Amino acid sequence: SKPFTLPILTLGELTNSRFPLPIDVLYTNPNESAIVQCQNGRCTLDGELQGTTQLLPTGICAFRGKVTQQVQDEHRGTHWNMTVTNLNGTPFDPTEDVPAPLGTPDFSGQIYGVISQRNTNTVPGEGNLPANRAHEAVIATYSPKFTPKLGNIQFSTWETQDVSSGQPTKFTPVGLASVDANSHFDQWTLPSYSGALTLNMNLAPSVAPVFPGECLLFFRSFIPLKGGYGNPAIDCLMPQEWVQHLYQESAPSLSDVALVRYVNPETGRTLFEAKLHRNGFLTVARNSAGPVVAPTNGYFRFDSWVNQFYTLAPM
Amino acid sequence: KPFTLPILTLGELTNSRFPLPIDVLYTNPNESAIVQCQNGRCTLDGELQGTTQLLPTGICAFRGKVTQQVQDEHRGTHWNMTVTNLNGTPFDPTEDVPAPLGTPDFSGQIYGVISQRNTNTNLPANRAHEAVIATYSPKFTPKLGNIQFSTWETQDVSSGQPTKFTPVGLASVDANSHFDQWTLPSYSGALTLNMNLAPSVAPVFPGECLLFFRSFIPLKGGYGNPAIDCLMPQEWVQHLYQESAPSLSDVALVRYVNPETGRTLFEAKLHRNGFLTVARNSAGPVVAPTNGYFRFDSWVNQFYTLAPM
Ligand SMILES: C[C@@H]1O[C@@H](O[C@@H]2[C@@H](O[C@H]3O[C@H](CO)[C@H](O)[C@H](O)[C@H]3O)[C@@H](O)[C@@H](CO)O[C@@H]2O)[C@@H](O)[C@H](O)[C@@H]1O
Ligand SMILES: C[C@@H]1O[C@@H](O[C@@H]2[C@@H](O[C@H]3O[C@H](CO)[C@H](O)[C@H](O)[C@H]3O)[C@@H](O)[C@@H](CO)O[C@@H]2O)[C@@H](O)[C@H](O)[C@@H]1O
Repeated sequence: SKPFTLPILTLGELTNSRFPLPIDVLYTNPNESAIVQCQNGRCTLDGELQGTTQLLPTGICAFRGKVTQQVQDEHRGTHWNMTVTNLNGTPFDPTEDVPAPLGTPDFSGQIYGVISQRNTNTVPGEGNLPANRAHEAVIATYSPKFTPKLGNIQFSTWETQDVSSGQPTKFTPVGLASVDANSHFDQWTLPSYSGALTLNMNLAPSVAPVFPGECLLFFRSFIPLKGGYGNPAIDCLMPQEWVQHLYQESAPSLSDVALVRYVNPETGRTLFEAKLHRNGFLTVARNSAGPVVAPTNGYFRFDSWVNQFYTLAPM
Repeated sequence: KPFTLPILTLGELTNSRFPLPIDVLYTNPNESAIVQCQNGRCTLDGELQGTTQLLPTGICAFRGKVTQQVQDEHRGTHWNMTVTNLNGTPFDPTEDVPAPLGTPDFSGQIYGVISQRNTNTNLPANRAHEAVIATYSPKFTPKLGNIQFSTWETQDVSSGQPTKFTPVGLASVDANSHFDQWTLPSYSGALTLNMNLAPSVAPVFPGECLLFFRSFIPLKGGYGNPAIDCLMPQEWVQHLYQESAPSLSDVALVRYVNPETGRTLFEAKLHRNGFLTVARNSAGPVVAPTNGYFRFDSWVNQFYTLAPM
C-alpha cells in the first residue's frame, strides 16, 4: 500500500483551488450557518477529483468558448452571450456526470476579469495574422443567464462595441466586480449551473465536522475588487497543490481520517494538529473564528491514519 | 532517491513563464537568440534559479505600492510603483537574485490588471484598472525596487496603497512594442548588467535542438498570434523542488510515451540544468496524442545520441 503523503509546502508556497490567488492565511469560522459544499478544490485523499475540480491553476474560474451575439439585459453595461466548451477546447457534453464544465466558478457573485479574443480568420495584409481584442468583463454567476451546464453563459463589459461574434474567446478571472448587497457575493452559495429553478447535479458532497469541539479549517485568500468597499475572501478546503499531489499519488486511504501536524521546520515543534478527512478537508479543535496566526515557514505533515475515537489536542 | 517526473499530459500542464496552459510541444532549430529565460528555471535536483518561484499566481506578478503619477513618452497615464517580494516583505536588492522572484523575464508590453485594497478603513476602498508594463523601458527597474506601469484610466489610481499586478497577456506585438521572448529586461535599468542569472541553455550535441512547452498569450489588441515558450512547465519546477532527487549524471534520458499503446513516441535529453533537447531538424509543433507524457528512463552522458524524431 503506497504510503500517503502531503507536499512539503509552506503557506507562502500554496495557491487557492477556488480562485487564482495565493493562500494568505489559515482560517476558521465555527458558527458558519451555510452548508459548505464548494465544487472546486475537491479531491479525495486517494486522488479522485470531484465536483468541477480540475488540475490547472489557470483553469480555476476560467472559461473558454465563442461569443454568439450581443444580447439584451436590464443590468448596466453591454451584455454578450458566449457558448462555453471544455477548457481543453473540446465541446462540453452536458450528459457527462459533472455539475458543469471543469473550472466553472463555484460561488455566487460578480466575477471580474478580462475577456480576450484571437480571431480564427487571418488577414493577408497583416502577415496572415489574426486580429485580437481584450476588455474588462464581469460574469454574474447568480444570473439566470449563467447556464454553463447548458453550454453557455453571459458576461457584461464596459466596452460597448468591440467584442466580436463567432470568435474564440477566453475569460481570465481577476477578482470580484463588487461586494455590494446588489452584487450577491456569497462564497458558499452555488450557482444554478443549468439556470434558475433547476437542480444542480453530480455535486461533490457537503463537508462538516462530526466530532464535538471541531470546526472546518480553511485555506483563505483575499480576492481583488474592481471597486467599492470590502475585504472579500475565498476559502478553499485544500490548496490547488494538494489536489495536484493527491491526484498524482493516488495513495490508498487506510482509514477515514488522516492525522496531520502543522509543523515549524525551524524549531521542529508541532504548532497544532488537525484531522484530514477522506473526502478532502480539514477539521481542528478550535473554539473561535478568524485567522490562525502562525509562523510563515509552517506546513502540514502526515502523521498517521487514525480511527473514529481519536480526539484532537485543542489549538 | 530515484529521479521522477510527474505524470501529467500537456493538457494538465501550465507555463512557467506566463500564467497560461501548455498548448503544444515546440521546436525552432534556427532560433538565433540566446535562450536564457529566468522564470521556469530549476535544476533536476530541485534548485530554483533566476527569478523562479513556486506559485502559479506569482509568474509575471508584482506586489507593492504606487508612489506617484509620472510622465512618459509612451501612450497613456503612467504610475511609479515600488515593488516588494511577492510575500510582502521588503525586496533586498543585495540578495543573490536578478530581481524579485516572479518578475517578467522578457521584453514586451505586459498587459494585465492593477488592483488596490486600501490600508485605511470599517472596510477599505478598492479599485482596479487595466494596466501595461513595458519591461524594456528604462523605468522598468525591479532590481532597484521600483517599476512603472501605464493605464488607460487617467485618474483613479491611489498613491501609498497596496497594489497588485495580475498579468493577463500582451498589450501589442507591433514593432514599437518590442516583444521578444528571449530578450531579458535590464532589471536595474539601462547601462547596468543583469546579475545572478540562470545560465543560458543550448544543445551541446550536434543534430539537437531545444524542445519547448509552448503557450499562446492573449493580446489586448492588434494583429498577431504571440507565444511564450518555457523550458519546463510549472508543475515540473514544483515537482523537482519537492523531490530534490540527486542528479546521477548531466543528462536524464526521457521518453515521451503513449500510455494507451505503451509505445514511445520519441525520446529527449533532460539536462541537469533543467531543459530538454531532441534530435529534430525542423521547426513547429510536435504533433502528439493528447494522452502523452514524459517518463524518466535512465541517466546517460552528454555524448549519448538521441533517436531522431
Ligand atoms: C470606493 C470607490 O470604488 C470605486 O469607485 C466606484 C465607482 O467607479 C467609478 O468611478 C470611479 C471614480 O470615482 C472610477 O472612475 C471608476 O473607473 C468608475 O467606474 C462607481 O462604480 C461607484 C458606483 O456607485 O462605486 C464606487 O464609487 C473606485 O474607482 C474608487 O477609487 C473608490 O475606491
Ligand atoms: C486589430 C484591432 O485591434 C484592436 O484595435 C486597436 C485600436 O483600439 C481602439 O479601437 C478599437 C476599435 O477599433 C477599440 O475601440 C479599442 O478599445 C480602442 O483602443 C487602436 O489601439 C489601434 C491603434 O491605432 O490599434 C488597434 O487597431 C481591437 O480593439 C480591434 O477589435 C481589432 O482587433
